[PDB]
Amino acid sequence: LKAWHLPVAPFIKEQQERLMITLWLSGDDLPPRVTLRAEEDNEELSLPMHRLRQAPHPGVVAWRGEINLVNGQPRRRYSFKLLWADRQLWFTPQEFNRFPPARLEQFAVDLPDSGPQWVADQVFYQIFPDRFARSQSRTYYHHAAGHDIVRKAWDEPLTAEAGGSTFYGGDLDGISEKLPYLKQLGVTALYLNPVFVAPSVHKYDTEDYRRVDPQFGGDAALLRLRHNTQKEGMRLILDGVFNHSGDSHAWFDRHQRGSGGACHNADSPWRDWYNFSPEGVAHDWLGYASLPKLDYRSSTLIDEIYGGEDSVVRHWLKAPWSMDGWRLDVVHMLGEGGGARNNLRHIAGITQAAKLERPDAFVFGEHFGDARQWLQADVEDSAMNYRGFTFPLWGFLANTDISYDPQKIDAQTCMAWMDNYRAGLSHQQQLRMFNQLDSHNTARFKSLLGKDVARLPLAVVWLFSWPGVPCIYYGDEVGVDGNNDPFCRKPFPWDPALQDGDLLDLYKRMSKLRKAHQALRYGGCQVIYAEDNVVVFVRVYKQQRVLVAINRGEACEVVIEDSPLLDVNGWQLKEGAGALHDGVLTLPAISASVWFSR
Amino acid sequence: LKAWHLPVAPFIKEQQERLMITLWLSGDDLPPRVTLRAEEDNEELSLPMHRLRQAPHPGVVAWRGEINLVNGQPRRRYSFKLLWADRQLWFTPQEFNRFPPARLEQFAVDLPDSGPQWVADQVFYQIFPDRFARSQSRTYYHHAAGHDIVRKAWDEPLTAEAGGSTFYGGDLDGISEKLPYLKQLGVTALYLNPVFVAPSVHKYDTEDYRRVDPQFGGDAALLRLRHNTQKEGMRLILDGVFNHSGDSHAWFDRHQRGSGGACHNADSPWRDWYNFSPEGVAHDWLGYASLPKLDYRSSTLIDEIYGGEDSVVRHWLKAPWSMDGWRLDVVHMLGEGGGARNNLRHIAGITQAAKLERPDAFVFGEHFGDARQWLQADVEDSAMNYRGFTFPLWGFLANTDISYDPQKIDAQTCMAWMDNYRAGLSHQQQLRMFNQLDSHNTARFKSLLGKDVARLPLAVVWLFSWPGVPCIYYGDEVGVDGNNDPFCRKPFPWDPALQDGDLLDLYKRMSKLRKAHQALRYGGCQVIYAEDNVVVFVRVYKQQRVLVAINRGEACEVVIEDSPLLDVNGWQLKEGAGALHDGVLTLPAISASVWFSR
Ligand SMILES: C[C@H]1O[C@H](O[C@H]2[C@H](O)[C@@H](O)[C@@H](O[C@@H]3[C@H](O)[C@@H](O)[C@H](O)O[C@@H]3CO)O[C@@H]2CO)[C@H](O)[C@@H](O)[C@H]1N[C@H]1C=C(CO)[C@@H](O)[C@H](O)[C@H]1O
Ligand SMILES: C[C@H]1O[C@H](O[C@H]2[C@H](O)[C@@H](O)[C@@H](O[C@@H]3[C@H](O)[C@@H](O)[C@H](O)O[C@@H]3CO)O[C@@H]2CO)[C@H](O)[C@@H](O)[C@H]1N[C@H]1C=C(CO)[C@@H](O)[C@H](O)[C@H]1O
Repeated sequence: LKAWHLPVAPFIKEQQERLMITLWLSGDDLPPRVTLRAEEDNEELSLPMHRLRQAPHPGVVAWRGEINLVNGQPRRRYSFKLLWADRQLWFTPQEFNRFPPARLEQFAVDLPDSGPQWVADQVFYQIFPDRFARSQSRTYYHHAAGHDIVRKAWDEPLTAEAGGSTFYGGDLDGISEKLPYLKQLGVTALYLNPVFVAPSVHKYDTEDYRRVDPQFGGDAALLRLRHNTQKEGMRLILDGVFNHSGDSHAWFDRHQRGSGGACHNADSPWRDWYNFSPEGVAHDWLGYASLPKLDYRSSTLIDEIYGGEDSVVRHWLKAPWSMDGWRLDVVHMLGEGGGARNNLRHIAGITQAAKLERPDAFVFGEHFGDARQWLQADVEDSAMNYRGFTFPLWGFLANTDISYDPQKIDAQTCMAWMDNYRAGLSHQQQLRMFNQLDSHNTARFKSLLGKDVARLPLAVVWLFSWPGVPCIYYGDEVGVDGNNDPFCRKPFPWDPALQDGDLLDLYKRMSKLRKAHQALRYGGCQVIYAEDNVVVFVRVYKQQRVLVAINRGEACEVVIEDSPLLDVNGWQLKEGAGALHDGVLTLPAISASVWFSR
Repeated sequence: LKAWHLPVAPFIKEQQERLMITLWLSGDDLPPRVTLRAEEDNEELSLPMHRLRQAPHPGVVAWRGEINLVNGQPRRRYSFKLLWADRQLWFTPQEFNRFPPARLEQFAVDLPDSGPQWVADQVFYQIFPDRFARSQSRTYYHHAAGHDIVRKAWDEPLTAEAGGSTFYGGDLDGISEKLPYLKQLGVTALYLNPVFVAPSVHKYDTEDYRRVDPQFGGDAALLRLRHNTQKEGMRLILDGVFNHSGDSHAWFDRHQRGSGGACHNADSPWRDWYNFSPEGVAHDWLGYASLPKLDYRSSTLIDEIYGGEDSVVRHWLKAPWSMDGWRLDVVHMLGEGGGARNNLRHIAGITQAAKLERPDAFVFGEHFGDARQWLQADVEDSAMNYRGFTFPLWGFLANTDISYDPQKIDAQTCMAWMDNYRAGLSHQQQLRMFNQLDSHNTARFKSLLGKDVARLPLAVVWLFSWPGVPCIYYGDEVGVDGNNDPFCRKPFPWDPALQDGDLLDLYKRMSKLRKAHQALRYGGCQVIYAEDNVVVFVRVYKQQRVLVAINRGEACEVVIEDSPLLDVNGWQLKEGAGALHDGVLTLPAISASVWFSR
């Protein structure tokens, strides 16, 4: 028995406050009844389906049912219950199920969708500002480090020494001046690491949430960037560091720059914004003395960060700043009493305050772990998709993982992993998952591949074609490598002699295909083949199809069975050297290929 | 490769604010390292494990690690990461995993446990008061029904006519007078259907939340029951109906008994406690005109139901009532604006208010569906376990399901279903899941079995030995049958000529074994065999073991491989006619057996 359904047209259609749902079946012993099992205000309903008279494709039977949109919550969850006289079988995002699927692992469509619809149209670029570009027209003591900061010329090797204290002097005007490069790359949106006043180079040790650090050009340079990006039709996301402050923040003031710091004054207005021993000594947070954790048990703190009208979260989302969203640093540990108590409520409060100021604000969190409980409760829009995208590819392609432990997973396991994760997410959620290969917090993926660096182009193609929004970590596109923090923060090589121009061109081309084809931005996704070295999946949107074939190993041929999803007029190869003929994929060694239908 | 771990002693031990975690492995190609992957304030940690010098059982290698209890949230989640030079493998509640388990499907132990610890020690009994017992010393118009209520003598057949309007006259003093019967049955706790003033016989159409209905004996009879149960060491749970009110409630007052009813007065104090059209006509709730839904958007309603000190939820939990908890009717749909919007927050508010009045209050909800999102967010203590217990047995034993659709599932599928569901729950949560075979809302299980009614004793034994608290639906124990509502609410047969005394005796014996053996109340649970007709599982607690074998089909023999969990001095058969000798289970047809170790 075979079945097909994706939570997108041609399988679903909205008409006059009804959501029409279509299922495809094929086989010799087809069920004489099918029930659409759909939820309405968390109650399970058994909606009848009826057999369509016309076969949508050869050998396929279509069943159709209807979800009433006038009642119920925006997220429409459903699965299919196949019924014979003596038995039943469920059809789900994870193929067939003999017992009922988890309620939170059904197909799901958000209708009406109140999420940030612009995200699916973006190509993001992540910039660590000190290391990207110095503007054309262009030392103090770091108390938490115990020594003055260090200045380095752009071509000086990056070392393990003075990791959080070494500045190459990149700034926000440098970004503005490189907008033509980024535009040519096909970037439409920027995610910046922290820019607010802070003593370190990474600035996760925030000293002032209301002022841009002068080292990066201060307030005027961020305003210029907001103007220049808007002018070029680009989105701009700031790093929101609300789990903790820096220990030079005036609220805390460990090195006693002034008065009323919480660290040394029991009567400080911010004393209950932090955690102290019974004797009144400030607790460190996880060995990090420089990053004291904020205590969201305090109502006055909640008001400062997100609760009030001029809270921090809302401040940078209104004029004159008008930023497009927040990436939430340490989204999973923020909470009360020194740990994650009530974490979900505080993340939801942040997101709600952001959307109050700016309805289409994009709020997404740094989740190295499993983000599904956060996303299934709608406390944020999206997550940095380490568990659903990054680590599956680190395993399948680079034989390693979050802990840099060895991994040996084949194609079957990789795609079971990736499909299981997104089964927990609505289609609209899947399309805005923040996908990337590495970050300021990981070793460079090019490094992790080691002897198999020839696989790097496969990951780039995958980055732009899996459901979700792709994010390029600055320098990835010209071949920058290096180990984990501090060595993943190399200065960008603007000398073309030091750039991998062939890799740059592949990024450019992939962004071109994504902008050109609706299925790469809105489409459903069906894995058609996954065995050993080869993954084949199709993106599906209305009548259009995008086929992707990835082969991590030696040259091979793969027979692709007849699928009603592949029943098109014909295929046009757009990228890669693969070839498709009469159901046979001829795949060169270490290759990825992309076809468009018709 | 083989592995063993249960989230209970002998596998875990608390010592000086550390939780020691032990894993058992066996095989020819054992991993040279194992990492305890444990979460602390939602951050994933890689805690090293070390090989113990002594083999706990023959051919078994033990690895040990430590979770620090001084930091982190009460729920301690963990899994095991087996490591070879080139590869890894995860060990989870659902056996081995090739890619990381879901964060919410790991092993989990609540330490410190602030849940209701008395629940695991209980045997519950559910009473529908009109139909249980009439007290020794012993008609109006039902507006929502359109006709006067009906009186029936105890021996008159139950019919489909006047379903919610027919009274056999059972009352709360009748319950008091049958406490000796219930005590002999081994009942320690009562769950009552609604008792507050209401026109119908089931009383889910609440008219006054502050008064016991006089038909059941009014306030004085409930007080006598609270006294008599307390005297006999029994717990008492009331039905909390907070999703909706009755349409004769004074807040709503459809039939205009007085003034200021919301239904007909736009200026009523309760107008925004319900949903009206733009023209001011009261919306029905799901076809039910008699059950208008409460709008928790209203702050004044929140205060009435749970927010204030003398809210309804807290009112019956303090003196003089001092009830032990609430069963929450329609827990999944309660919310704002006419649907389930913000359902999770309002259920959490109810539970919090209950525990504020009474720290060990037990609050659990009626979940016909998948309750895991509710339980994984701790918004209630437990759920009526239809998805994790009831419907798996309806499938495996009675070939049917929630929708009375045909089911054909074998033992493998049944136990995959039951084990997958509880993998989402901590051990402490698993032990208080509210397990039963049928209710006032389902057909009687004895009926559902049809031609296979000889399987009924298997379900009873299972009811008392699966993790969770068992609940007997009144009359189940003497063989009462019948179809779904109204026919599942038969008057209890106190004539012994009409009772199945052999079935009654089995219930009595099973409650005796549960009270006698710690593993049936606190123990972990490991499925040892599940194939076709036969399920074999072991409850495990410290050095004690309870083995259970269930055979739904013909007589057979099953070979039970050597397990370090079964390595005991010997086994004593306590119930059933099964026999265990040199690893061979001889199982009679349609049988369940229970052994105690040593
Ligand atoms: C002192 C450090 O501050 C920064 O790191 C913070 C920051 O809030 C965030 O990057 C956080 O990162 C991750 C996740 O929260 C975790 O889920 C995941 O398991 O681990 C990630 C990285 O740990 O980590 C810090 C808060 O926990 C800054 O980015 C760092 O560079 C740190 N600065 C120092 C630190 C060292 C040695 O620890 C130096 O080598 C480094 O070069 C400096 O920049
Ligand atoms: C009018 C009815 O009131 C009661 O039923 C309510 C009640 O709040 C609760 O029992 C609820 O039950 C279940 C769950 O909430 C659902 O998750 C699940 O899918 O379905 C369950 C049962 O529907 O159902 C009602 C609120 O939805 C009372 O128990 C019932 O007996 C009803 N009273 C009438 C109804 C009919 C025909 O509908 C008569 O045959 C019956 O004998 C009467 O008592």
